[PDB]
Amino acid sequence: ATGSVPLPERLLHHWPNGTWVENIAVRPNGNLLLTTSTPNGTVWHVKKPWTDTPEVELAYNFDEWVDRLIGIGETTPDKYIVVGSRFYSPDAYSSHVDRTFAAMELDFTKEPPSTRMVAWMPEAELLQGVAALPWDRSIVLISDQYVLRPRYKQVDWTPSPGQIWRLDTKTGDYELVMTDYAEMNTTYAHGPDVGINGIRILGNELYWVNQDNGGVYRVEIQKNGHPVPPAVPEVVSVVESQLWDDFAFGPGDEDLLWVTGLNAVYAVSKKNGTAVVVDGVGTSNNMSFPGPTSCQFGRTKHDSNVLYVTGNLYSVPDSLLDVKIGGWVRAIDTTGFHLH
Amino acid sequence: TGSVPLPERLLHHWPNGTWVENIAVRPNGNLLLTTSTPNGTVWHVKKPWTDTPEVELAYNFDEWVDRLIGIGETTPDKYIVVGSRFYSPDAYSSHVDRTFAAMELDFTKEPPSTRMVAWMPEAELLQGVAALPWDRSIVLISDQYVLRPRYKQVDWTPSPGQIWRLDTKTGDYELVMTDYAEMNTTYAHGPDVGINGIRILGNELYWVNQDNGGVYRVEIQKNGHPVPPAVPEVVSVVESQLWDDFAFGPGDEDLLWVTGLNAVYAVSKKNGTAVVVDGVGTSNNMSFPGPTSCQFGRTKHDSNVLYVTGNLYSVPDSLLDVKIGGWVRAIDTTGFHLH
Ligand SMILES: *[C@@H]1O[C@H](CO)[C@@H](O[C@@H]2O[C@H](CO)[C@@H](O[C@@H]3O[C@H](CO[C@H]4O[C@H](CO)[C@@H](O)[C@H](O)[C@@H]4O)[C@@H](O)[C@H](O)[C@@H]3O)[C@H](O)[C@H]2NC(C)=O)[C@H](O)[C@H]1NC(C)=O
Ligand SMILES: *[C@@H]1O[C@H](CO)[C@@H](O[C@@H]2O[C@H](CO)[C@@H](O[C@@H]3O[C@H](CO)[C@@H](O)[C@H](O)[C@@H]3O)[C@H](O)[C@H]2NC(C)=O)[C@H](O)[C@H]1NC(C)=O
Ligand SMILES: *[C@@H]1O[C@H](CO)[C@@H](O[C@@H]2O[C@H](CO)[C@@H](O[C@@H]3O[C@H](CO)[C@@H](O)[C@H](O)[C@@H]3O)[C@H](O)[C@H]2NC(C)=O)[C@H](O)[C@H]1NC(C)=O
Ligand SMILES: *[C@@H]1O[C@H](CO)[C@@H](O[C@@H]2O[C@H](CO)[C@@H](O)[C@H](O)[C@H]2NC(C)=O)[C@H](O)[C@H]1NC(C)=O
Ligand SMILES: *[C@@H]1O[C@H](CO)[C@@H](O[C@@H]2O[C@H](CO)[C@@H](O)[C@H](O)[C@H]2NC(C)=O)[C@H](O)[C@H]1NC(C)=O
Ligand SMILES: *[C@@H]1O[C@H](CO)[C@@H](O)[C@H](O)[C@H]1NC(C)=O
Ligand SMILES: *[C@@H]1O[C@H](CO)[C@@H](O)[C@H](O)[C@H]1NC(C)=O
Ligand SMILES: *[C@@H]1O[C@H](CO)[C@@H](O)[C@H](O)[C@H]1NC(C)=O
Ligand SMILES: *[C@@H]1O[C@H](CO)[C@@H](O)[C@H](O)[C@H]1NC(C)=O
Ligand SMILES: [Ca+2]
Ligand SMILES: [Ca+2]
Repeated sequence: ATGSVPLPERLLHHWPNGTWVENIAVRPNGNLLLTTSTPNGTVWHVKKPWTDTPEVELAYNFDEWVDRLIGIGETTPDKYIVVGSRFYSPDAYSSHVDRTFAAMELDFTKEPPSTRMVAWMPEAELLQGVAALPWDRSIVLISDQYVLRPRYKQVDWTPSPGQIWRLDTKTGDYELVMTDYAEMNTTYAHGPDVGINGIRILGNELYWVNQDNGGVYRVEIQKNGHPVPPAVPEVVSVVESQLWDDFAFGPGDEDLLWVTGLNAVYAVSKKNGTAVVVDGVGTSNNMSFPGPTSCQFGRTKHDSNVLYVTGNLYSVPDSLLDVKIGGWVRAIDTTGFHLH
Repeated sequence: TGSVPLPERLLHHWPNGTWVENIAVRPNGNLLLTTSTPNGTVWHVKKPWTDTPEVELAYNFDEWVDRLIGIGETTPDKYIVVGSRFYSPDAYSSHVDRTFAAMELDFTKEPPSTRMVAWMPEAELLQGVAALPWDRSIVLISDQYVLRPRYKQVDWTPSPGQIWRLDTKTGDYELVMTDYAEMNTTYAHGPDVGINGIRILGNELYWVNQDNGGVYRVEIQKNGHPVPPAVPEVVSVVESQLWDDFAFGPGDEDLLWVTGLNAVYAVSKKNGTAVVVDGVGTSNNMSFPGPTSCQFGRTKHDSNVLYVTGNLYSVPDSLLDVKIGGWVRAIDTTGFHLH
């Protein structure tokens, strides 16, 4: 063995070719809410994900406001902020359309669930991850980085600075809390990609991962969501080969982060940054995690130690330059795991 | 002399894929042309009265827009251009919703300067620009196209045709006219716009509607809103014509000159009588493939000359003939009479 690598894994559900599953939130009742980036910007609802073949249904298509959805984060219980924009095409390598990013709310405290525009954010480059402040959950932080001049045919790859916005979902007011940080930046060390990708908050520690340098970072944040001076990022862990996407603390209060990387998932010590691949490439179970994108732990007695992993690729490619989109959601049972 | 078809000549032809969309004539008489594709640019035609005049890229507006549509002069030799991001440079591509903007090209400086005047995300598709003659730092801007533009247009639900007032000094803007059948399209002429070009003469705002062949006008107050009850006056109707944009004149003459379906028309302001002067409908019927706008020369060499922009390679015989390939031409109107 219990806890041996590769950890036990199963497939919950697989979407058709062209469906890009990008992020995940777990509801208080334990069901999953998944964002998709293509073919449409939607949220899908996975019911009783601890069962063998859970039912899944479209919860809402956000076409009214966006072509694509990216990140999702819960605010007050069973309300969720999602982010997205218009995109030049549903193709996997398409850029966004500049100035079309927005934050929208999906309110599952009403049935049917209610949606609304929370904030157009034309000044952001590309909104990515969403993390509510634990003590003030109506306030969210949002990560932001991609090409500075997105166009129909991308030629100028000048990256925008990685940065993090504060959004007050009650008023729609937003402001930058952090920008101009090498730790949020990309230099395309890993090819065309982003710098800062997922963000998650635990207590008063804001964590993020960098897709281009394999760094995991954190910084202490004040009650208003701005960093505590001198606002210098603390390195948690560096695995230079890994194209980190998003992550989850836990389970429960284990001293660990669980992070999606390059066709694999890793456990990472919060104390000292020791990193161990637990499934996918680098283990004998090396075809089962093609292009994972995010992960979050279950929230019921059935699955508190189960890490639910989204992914967007049909098979493991020989090349990151010609992937094939076909999304999925899987489950990794972390019970008994130990770094060594 | 003055006979139809009026004398015409080509000043310059652009490569295939180049869509020349509108025109402003500078105080010194040179032409400033907007392009929609391949890029959003202004081209500068020097001494257009000469036989084969020189032309050059004045500014590429890529920093803010994939495409430019209309252009209108504000204070002397400053110009507002409008444009947005588009899903592709394909001739049939929709715009990307909420990316429209008005920018300024300042030709008083050397080299010409540019700035962003207003992002206008509430607008649907900005089209024609016309400054107020008594307050040229205020411009009216027409606006109509699909209500829900997308990567592959399937819902053709049209936006209401309307007109914005933009204060170029503050960047503030508000609607002054909306909810008018006369600015609307029902696609009587196929996928198109409703209100297209706008121009202002004195305190009279004119516009053409591309879908119903109508020419209209309303009186406007000094603050730029129409005089109540702001009912459009029908000026002329030619049902078959896909009007795009137009020019008053030349000089004192009681006429508008309007680009139509592969043709140009002179139109009486007093009574709306409409005479095709070049293109389809005259014996010289291939020389105006898809004209887009027109304005008169402003020098002693060409104040009776109507410079006409266009975006089509040739008059399309069938709907899959349409080849984008733009141009600028000149129609000498000297001696013309309605007859
Ligand atoms: C000029 O063209 C406009 C664009 O087509 C015309 O506007 C449309 O007019 C129709 C007929 O009245 C309206 O249809 C009704 O809409 C209501 C609901 O309206 C509200 O919700 C819609 C949907 O979000 C929204 O678009 C409206 O602004 C309202 O907030 C329905 O309950 C009726 O059953 C009926 O369908 C259209 O709603 C309206 N569209 C827009 C975008 O305004 C306009 O009538 C034309 N004017 C003239 C003089 O011909
Ligand atoms: C780097 O940090 C990790 C944690 O992120 C450290 O691993 C943890 O080490 C502790 C020992 O201090 C382990 O606790 C022991 O667990 C066993 C098994 O249940 C229990 O019987 C013992 O009484 C004790 O509690 C803990 O399991 C382990 N955590 C994980 C996730 O592996 C690691 O030691 C640190 N490395 C260095 C070099 O300090
Ligand atoms: C419809 O309206 C148009 C004007 O938009 C009329 O054409 C204009 O008719 C006037 C007659 O009052 C012409 O002006 C007169 O002719 C000459 C001008 O050199 C002069 O001898 C007179 O003193 C007076 O100015 C004007 O030239 C003419 N405009 C054009 C462009 O032809 C037209 O008669 C009206 N009706 C129809 C059926 O067209
Ligand atoms: C979904 O996409 C996958 C991957 O592109 C398709 O699998 C390929 O199918 C072709 C045959 O058309 C084979 O030549 C390739 O070797 C397959 N690739 C892999 C990795 O197996 C799959 O057929 C598509 N599914 C559907 C229903 O269209
Ligand atoms: C993070 O990335 C941004 C964007 O690449 C960097 O900002 C650029 O810095 C160079 C040199 O200092 C300037 O020439 C560019 O004009 C800047 N671009 C923008 C968009 O501001 C920034 O220096 C990086 N920060 C760190 C700490 O590495
Ligand atoms: C995606 O959204 C569009 C518009 O809302 C719709 O036509 C289509 O059926 C949706 N689903 C797809 C493409 O799977
Ligand atoms: C421009 O388009 C026309 C229309 O199809 C075509 O005949 C012509 O060859 C093109 N010009 C080129 C390819 O240089
Ligand atoms: C369009 O503009 C870009 C610069 O923004 C330039 O690289 C490209 O060559 C232009 N296209 C054409 C056809 O000139
Ligand atoms: C132009 O005129 C000629 C001569 O009558 C005719 O054959 C041709 O069809 C006309 N073309 C158009 C586009 O009207
Ligand atoms: Ca991501
Ligand atoms: Ca036009």
